[PDB]
Amino acid sequence: STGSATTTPIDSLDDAYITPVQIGTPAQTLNLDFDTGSSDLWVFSSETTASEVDGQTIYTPSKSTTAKLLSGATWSISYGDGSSSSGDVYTDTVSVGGLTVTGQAVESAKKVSSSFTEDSTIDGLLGLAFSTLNTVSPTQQKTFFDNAKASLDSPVFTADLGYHAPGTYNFGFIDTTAYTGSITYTAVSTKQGFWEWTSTGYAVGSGTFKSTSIDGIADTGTTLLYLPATVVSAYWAQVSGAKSSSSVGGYVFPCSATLPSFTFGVGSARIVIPGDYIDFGPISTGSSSCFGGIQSSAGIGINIFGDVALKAAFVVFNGATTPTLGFASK
Repeated sequence: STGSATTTPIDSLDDAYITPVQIGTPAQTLNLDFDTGSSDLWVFSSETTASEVDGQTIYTPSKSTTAKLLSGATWSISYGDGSSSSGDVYTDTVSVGGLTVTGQAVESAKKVSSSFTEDSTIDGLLGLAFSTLNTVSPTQQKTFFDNAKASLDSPVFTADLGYHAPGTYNFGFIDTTAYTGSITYTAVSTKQGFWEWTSTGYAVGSGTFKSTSIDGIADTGTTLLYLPATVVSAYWAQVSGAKSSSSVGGYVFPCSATLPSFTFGVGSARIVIPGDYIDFGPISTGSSSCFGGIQSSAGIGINIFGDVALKAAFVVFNGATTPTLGFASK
C-alpha cells in the first residue's frame, strides 16, 4: 500500500504545516501537524477542557463506531518550545492520503497548553519519530508509520515541504518526479528516538564550504534551523545590522536586508537554503526588525534541522531495519 497527502503552511511565514487526517468511522477529518521529532498522535477532542479549545476541529470518539477506549492508558508530552498536552487514549481507524491503519492509538487531549489553544489551525500532532519516544503509559504505543510499515510497498515516508506553498507527505514510495538529481543517503542514530544524522558542513552565501561534522535531527515539527553558535554567528555576520537580541530571543536583522543563502552538507552532496527562506518577518506588527530563521541551538542541547532546512530538500525517512535519511535537491 501507499498514501499521499498534501501538507499546507498554516500562515504566510510557514510557521508549521498541517495535513488532513481521517479518524474514525464515519471519518472525522482533522488537520494535524506531522512531526518527525515526536512520536504521539494526539488530537483536540470532545474531552478537551472547553476553555482550552478556540476554533480547532475536535475528534469525538463517541461518534466513531470503530473507536475503543484503551483502558487505563494515559499520555503526557512536553515539547522543546515549552508547550504540552495530556489525556487518555482510544484506538481507532486512521487514514492519511488513502493509507489506512486500524487500531491506531489516538491520544485524546484533556488538557493542552496555551500555545496550542491559541493556534486555531492545528487540531493535533501526528508523530513520526521512533516509537520508543511515545509517551503512552503503562503500555507504549506505536506511531502511524510504525503501524503501517509492514503493509507499505517500501518502508519509507517522504517529506516535501513547500516554501510559502503546499507540499506533500508520501508513505510507501519515493516519487522520482519530485526531486532533481540523485538522493544522497546518510546514516541515522536512533539512540535518542529521533531521525538523528550528521551533516558534513556548511557554507554561507557564495562562501567556501567548511567541512565539519554537525550532529542533529530532521524535525518537521520545528519551524527554524537551530545550529551551533559558531555556525550561526558566521551566518549572521554576513548580514549588515544583524544581532542577537536577548529581549527578542534570538538573531534579528533589518527587514531591509537581502539575506544570503545557507548550504548544508549531506555526505558529499549539498542542499542550498535560499536566503528568502531565512526571513521570518517583523518581530512585531509594523516593526522594521525581522526575525531570523537560523538560530543558535546552544540552549537546546541538540541541533535541529527544522522546516527552514527541510523545505529546501526532498527528504526520505527510510524505516528499513537499519534506518537512514535521504536528501535531494528539488
